[PDB]
Amino acid sequence: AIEVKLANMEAEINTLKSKLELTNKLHAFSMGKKSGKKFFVTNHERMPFSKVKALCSELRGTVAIPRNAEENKAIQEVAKTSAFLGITDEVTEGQFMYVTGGRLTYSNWKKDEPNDHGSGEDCVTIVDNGLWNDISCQASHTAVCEFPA
Amino acid sequence: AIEVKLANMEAEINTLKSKLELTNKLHAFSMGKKSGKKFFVTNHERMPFSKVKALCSELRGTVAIPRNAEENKAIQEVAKTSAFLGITDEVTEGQFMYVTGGRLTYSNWKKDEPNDHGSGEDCVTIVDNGLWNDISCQASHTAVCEFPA
Amino acid sequence: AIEVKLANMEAEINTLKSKLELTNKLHAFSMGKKSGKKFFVTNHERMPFSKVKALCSELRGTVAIPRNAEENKAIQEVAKTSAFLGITDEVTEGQFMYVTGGRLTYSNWKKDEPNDHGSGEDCVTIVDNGLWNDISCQASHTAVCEFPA
Ligand SMILES: [Ca+2]
Ligand SMILES: [Ca+2]
Ligand SMILES: [Ca+2]
Ligand SMILES: [Ca+2]
Ligand SMILES: [Ca+2]
Ligand SMILES: [Ca+2]
Ligand SMILES: [Ca+2]
Ligand SMILES: [Ca+2]
Ligand SMILES: [Ca+2]
Ligand SMILES: [Ca+2]
Ligand SMILES: [Cl-]
Ligand SMILES: [Cl-]
Ligand SMILES: [Cl-]
Repeated sequence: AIEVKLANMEAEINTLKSKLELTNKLHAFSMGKKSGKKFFVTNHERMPFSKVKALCSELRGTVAIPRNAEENKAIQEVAKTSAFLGITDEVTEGQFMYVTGGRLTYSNWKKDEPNDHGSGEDCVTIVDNGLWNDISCQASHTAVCEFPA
Repeated sequence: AIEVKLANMEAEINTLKSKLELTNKLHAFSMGKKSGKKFFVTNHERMPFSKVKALCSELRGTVAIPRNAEENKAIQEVAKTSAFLGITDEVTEGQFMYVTGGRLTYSNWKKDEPNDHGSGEDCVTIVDNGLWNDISCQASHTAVCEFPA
Repeated sequence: AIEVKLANMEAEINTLKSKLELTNKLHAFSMGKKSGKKFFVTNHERMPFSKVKALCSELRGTVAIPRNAEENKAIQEVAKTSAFLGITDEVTEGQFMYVTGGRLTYSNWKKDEPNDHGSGEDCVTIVDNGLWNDISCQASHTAVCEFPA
């Protein structure tokens, strides 16, 4: 009996695991996730970069990163307003790197940017028309997380 | 080995508890929940107050309750139209109480409200400009639920 | 130990099943599902009919099918643009059938439609009028899935 009860419970667990994965898929679909594309989402809350990283990380996601023009637009329509991107030049000034590793490939800088203005700007925000501006990491901007395709 | 399978089941169950919690957090984030703030949700359906209470309760939430101006604005944005609040003077005419207990403190009544008009009005709806009006609990207004910060 | 732990895990599993069901109810509510009404959802992506079917099937739903004028309007409101319906005459030209099975009990064809125009049209799209037009199953239109009341 015990071996049988255990086997039956293992079957229930597998079913429940599939049901939760279905829940995640239906949720992403309902929130706009496109086939074969990363899922971008925001709660429309503005906060310093460190908080955005902690928040996305707590959801098992990462701060949104545009790898190409298409993703840059996708992020732009989700945010609506100025939002941090998962990019910083904290290591070597002028050398922007993804918070998940690697050198910046695609970029969409606004004219005269990046200018590492004032006391310094090592974070990046996507703003009007999807263009980018480097800004202080301590400034508050919209939190946008990304989840894998 | 019976005990080995049992220990794996325990790990499978704890992994699922953690993943469901992550799924709940992501959904709340996607629906606009701000850090440290309770969040509001609606399906935009209009119904009598008793139905709204029953629906929210079943979801382990309560009819939305504005505790201050920020929350009042957040509920107004979510609702988009007249919606019941978790406030009534059903128990003792004239004394509004939160559905979850306690006397009403912060309020945002329209001029000349509440007035327990006619045969009586024991419920409350947030309306235009976000101001409040006491209304019949039998009237149908938008169902808006709140969930804990 | 063994038998007590086993009985506890059965309760842990049932608790998780109840919690997941609640999570699903909350997600549907936030998605706009109305009491006793089936609900339609979209990620706003446009794709060929075969991909819409594969996508909704994977989410355990079906391609949206209006059964009366109310549901037809509801699908029209969710899609916002042209969207495939779960109706085709792929099996026998001229005979439209629900993907779930059977002959139509309701239709809202635009004048002189369906006409299997040009190279052929075996799928159906609800347009920006609520009216229907048969169109190529290979053309890309908005994916709208349906889930039970
Ligand atoms: Ca620097
Ligand atoms: Ca810099
Ligand atoms: Ca700058
Ligand atoms: Ca009274
Ligand atoms: Ca009077
Ligand atoms: Ca009263
Ligand atoms: Ca009144
Ligand atoms: Ca044909
Ligand atoms: Ca045809
Ligand atoms: Ca046609
Ligand atoms: Cl900085
Ligand atoms: Cl009343
Ligand atoms: Cl076709």
